[PDB]
Amino acid sequence: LKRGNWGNQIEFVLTSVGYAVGLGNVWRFPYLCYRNGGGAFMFPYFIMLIFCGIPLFFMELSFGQFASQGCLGVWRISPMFKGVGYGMMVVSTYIGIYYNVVICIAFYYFFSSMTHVLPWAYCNNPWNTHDCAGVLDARTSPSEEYWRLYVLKLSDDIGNFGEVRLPLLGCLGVSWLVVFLCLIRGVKSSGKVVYFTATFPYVVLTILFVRGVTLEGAFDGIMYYLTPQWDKILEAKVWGDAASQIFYSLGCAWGGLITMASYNKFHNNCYRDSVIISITNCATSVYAGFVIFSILGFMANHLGVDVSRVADHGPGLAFVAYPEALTLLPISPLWSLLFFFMLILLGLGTQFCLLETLVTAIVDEVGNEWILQKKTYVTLGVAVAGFLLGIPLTSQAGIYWLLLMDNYAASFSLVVISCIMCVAIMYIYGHRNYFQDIQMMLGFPPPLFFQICWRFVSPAIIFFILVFTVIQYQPITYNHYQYPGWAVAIGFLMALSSVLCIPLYAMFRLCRTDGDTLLQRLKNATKPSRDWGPALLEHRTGRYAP
Ligand SMILES: O=C(N[C@H](c1ccccc1)[C@H]1CCCCN1)c1cccc(C(F)(F)F)c1Cl
Ligand SMILES: [Cl-]
Ligand code: NA
Ligand code: NA
Repeated sequence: LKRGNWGNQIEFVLTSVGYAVGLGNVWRFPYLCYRNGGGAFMFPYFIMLIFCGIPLFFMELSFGQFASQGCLGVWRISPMFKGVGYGMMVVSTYIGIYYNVVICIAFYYFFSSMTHVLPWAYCNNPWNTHDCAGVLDARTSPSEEYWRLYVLKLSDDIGNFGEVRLPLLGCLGVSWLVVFLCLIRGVKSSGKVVYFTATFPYVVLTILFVRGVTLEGAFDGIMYYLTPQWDKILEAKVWGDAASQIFYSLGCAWGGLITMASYNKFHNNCYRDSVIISITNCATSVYAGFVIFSILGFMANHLGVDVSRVADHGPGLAFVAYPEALTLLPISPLWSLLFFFMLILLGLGTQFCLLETLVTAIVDEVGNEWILQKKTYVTLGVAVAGFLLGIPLTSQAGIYWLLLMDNYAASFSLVVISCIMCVAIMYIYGHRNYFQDIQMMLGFPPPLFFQICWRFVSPAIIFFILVFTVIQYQPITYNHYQYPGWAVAIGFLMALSSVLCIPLYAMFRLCRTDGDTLLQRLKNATKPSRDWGPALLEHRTGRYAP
């Protein structure tokens, strides 16, 4: 009755843009483009986005908006399959715990960059070794030694915690305080903040791109980026890497979209917004690639090498590679400040949803007016429980546990959840009723291109992603470190804490549904319950209730 709505469509579009666009469009996409084809990777990138990225986004947005419920209350089409919803909250917990620990290396670097001389420029600090060979000395760069010997003192084993790094506990406190203070009212509070932490990164990117373009030696760094190698598109690996990147980057099956769309009005165009956001998210990765590769080309020119020795994948690029290249520009503590501010803003627009997704559930599932008057207390209850649970990741052996949670927990549990949820709404509920349900909202039948892509093509692409992820599984390794057996076992058990919630809840539900034959018990608890439909009595007309 008092759930509330957004108020402006611009708020919803900006919030979704800031939630989908995260840190995966800055360090992941450029390296993939450089490695897998060059300028010929965009053909598999933009062909597997039309047939796999837009249909899934549209289906999730239309599913969330119809029944004005979060990621846990929309499963009234088949109450037995509610284990999928509980699978969307476990994974969103993991991505809500280790994401704030990445915010130290953006906050700590930002706070340590307010100096007239960058601390990682010259190799004369007492924490250095004999291999300080760099470029700015008046092979080991003096940004890697700072990264692994002063910011975090890396140990020699995953189970070798030595002490908690207090400067990192400081960021975690500050960051959780900011996250809680920015969600003090929810929709009426975050909706007015996304006007800032969704657009400033574009200004920062434009400034950095201009500086890179006018910089000498940059045109040789953009040629390697987008020169076509058409041979690569003839392989199956390139078509298997352009399907996983689209699926993961769009933010599919973490919840969020189903809980953002739950606040929209009933008669809202879910087709225009499903295309605008999808195109905007995929049009930022190219710009980020340009920005990164211009300065990388300048760096390679300065050290007089081909651009193959100065390319890094993840945290080794944003903290070991890019900062080591910004130190050659005239006014470095300003470009570094802007870059780390952009990283902080990019990583902070996603954490808002990962806290509001878990609050909306716990609020609506219980069901009361007492749980609505004290939503801020609930929001504080989850923030202080994500700070105590993220302390072990700030110790000496923090990087080891950081990479084991992003490669096992939220790696293939997401693909399984989406595949099952596709089957649940298409062939169990019925693909002939969902089309009429969507037509009731949009006002026109879905385009024919979307009916053939929702029943045959997209599930096939999901199956292809699932199969390709199994044939190309290798044990996780960090640099030359080899993870022991117990770490792999812990990671596998972590990955089994989300996809194992579907069979258990199904058994629990069918162990209490009154029936005679198991086929009849399966027949029940799989039909829409008598609460499926619009939440307002003014919209219920025709097929759904008198
Ligand atoms: O950004 C990262 N993964 C993203 C992701 C998205 C969704 C879920 C999980 C992970 C990628 C996955 C692949 C497709 C594009 N998005 C990443 C990479 C290396 C190290 C780290 C660290 F160290 F911070 F954990 C991270 Cl967080
Ligand atoms: Cl991407
Ligand atoms: Na983001
Ligand atoms: Na992302």
